Amino acid sequence: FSRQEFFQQLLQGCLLPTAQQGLDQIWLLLAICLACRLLWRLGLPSYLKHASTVAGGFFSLYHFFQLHMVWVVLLSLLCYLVLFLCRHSSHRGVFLSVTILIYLLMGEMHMVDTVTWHKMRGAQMIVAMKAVSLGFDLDRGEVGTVPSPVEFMGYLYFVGTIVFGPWISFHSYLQAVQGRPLSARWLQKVARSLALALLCLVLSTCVGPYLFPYFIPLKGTMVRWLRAYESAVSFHFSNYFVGFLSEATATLAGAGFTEEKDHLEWDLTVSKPLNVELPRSMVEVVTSWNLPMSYWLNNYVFKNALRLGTFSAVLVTYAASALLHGFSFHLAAVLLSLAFITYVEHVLRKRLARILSACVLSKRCPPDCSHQHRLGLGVRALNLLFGALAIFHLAYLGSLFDVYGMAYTVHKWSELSWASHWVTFGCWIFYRLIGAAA
Ligand SMILES: CCCCCCCCCCC(CCCCCCCCCC)(CO[C@@H]1O[C@H](CO)[C@@H](O[C@H]2O[C@H](CO)[C@@H](O)[C@H](O)[C@H]2O)[C@H](O)[C@H]1O)CO[C@@H]1O[C@H](CO)[C@@H](O[C@H]2O[C@H](CO)[C@@H](O)[C@H](O)[C@H]2O)[C@H](O)[C@H]1O
Ligand SMILES: Cc1cc(-c2ccc(CC(=O)Nc3ccc(-c4cccnc4)cc3)cc2)ccn1
Ligand SMILES: [Zn+2]
Repeated sequence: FSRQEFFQQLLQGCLLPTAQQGLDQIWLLLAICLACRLLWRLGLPSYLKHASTVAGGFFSLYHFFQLHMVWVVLLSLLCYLVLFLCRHSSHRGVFLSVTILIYLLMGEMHMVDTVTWHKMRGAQMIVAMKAVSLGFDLDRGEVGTVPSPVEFMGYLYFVGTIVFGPWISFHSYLQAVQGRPLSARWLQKVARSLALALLCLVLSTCVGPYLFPYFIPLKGTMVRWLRAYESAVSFHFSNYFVGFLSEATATLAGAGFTEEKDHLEWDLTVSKPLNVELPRSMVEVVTSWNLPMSYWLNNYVFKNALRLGTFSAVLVTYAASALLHGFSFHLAAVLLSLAFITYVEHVLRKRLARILSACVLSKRCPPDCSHQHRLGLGVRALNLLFGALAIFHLAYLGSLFDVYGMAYTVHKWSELSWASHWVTFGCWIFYRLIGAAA
């Protein structure tokens, strides 16, 4: 159909169906999160709160993954067994990371059904991240004592962070357990997150795939890049939907607050869509994609891998991220390319900023920075060029996620003539050249 028929049938075709579907598969999880929030304000003892969220996590996992949930349950039991066996060692994070590596690699080895494994990659990822983070926090001394079984199981089965939930620290979980007075700000945060989630879902399913044929008036290279861009933007809005839904669930369960200067702010942010859609740098894109995940990776993989060098630690962090999302060849290729893209662009922007004394770093400079040129036309032009390069990289990497192993990835990146890899290689060559010239 043409644009006229498409916009005649849009509302009853893809707005209301997608919205209804997305709402009808989250309403029970939202109800359990609200029940957990109301139950945790009753002044119950802490162990009863942990047991209640364990039961809620079991029921939510059963609701979304049927009988298959056993793999997440066995992972939680195995994680507690490993944590208890090495509870007096200073390498709890080492043992937990090794056992997570074994478990995930066993699942990737197809010992478990492909559909079953792929179904709950997210929940399993969050459980693994929580266990590894608690082990490393016990190692570094951020968590004082080894938790009791009910506290650990409640942390793993926190109903606000069980299905699509953002990784939260053990201290953040315990703060949620304490509970905060139900305020207007809290409810506004939940409502805003839910509205943004539904908007992003609608955009991902309706606007995204049909962006260029209808919405924008605008098999040559241009056509291919347009299809790549719309597949990327649709994938981005799907991620944003998951992020905002996770914010809504976590806030609605009572987590995601910051008690700063005796002033409570419900400001849990999982994804920053504006910093990806309108990107300054690819580093910013990667960070803003999933702030809890990026912080977890940087804190618990990057800092522990610094003995191998900066670049090797970046590769280890991206490989751990690839394993956490499940080994699919397109996503593994995207993350392996993202390691090179982010590292090359970061070091090139640092070198450019140092040589030109300009605010062209991968992030915004603080108000007190030594760069001579801060708001000039050349600085704005260079930042715009790097943002256009970031959009180009986003379309290239997101072309793999249209709605598939080595051949599909090679074909899709050859239809784009391997353009982003050539741009990354040229940027690295430029980096080396400018450094050599000094
Ligand atoms: C496929 C990639 C993943 C592989 C995972 C399995 C392998 C195990 C990795 C465990 C890992 C996490 C990083 C990866 C996380 C992965 C998460 C996975 C999530 C799901 C995907 C733990 O990291 C270590 O944790 C220790 C405990 O926290 C900590 O120790 C300290 O702090 C404690 C206070 O915090 C305190 O109490 C404790 O006393 C302290 O000592 C270390 O500082 C930290 O490096 C990395 O292991 C470390 O790696 C190092 C160089 O990489 C390696 O050093 C080597 O260096 C030279 C060689 O170049 C060589 O010359 C050295 O001789 C050799 O020593 C370490 O030996 C190894 O231990
Ligand atoms: C197709 C596509 C995908 C994506 C995309 C997918 C997944 C992710 C999750 C992820 O791996 N995050 C991450 C976070 C932090 C680090 C890091 C490295 C070194 C030091 N400290 C931290 C590394 C990786 C991100 C983006 C974006 C745009 N198009
Ligand atoms: Zn500056």
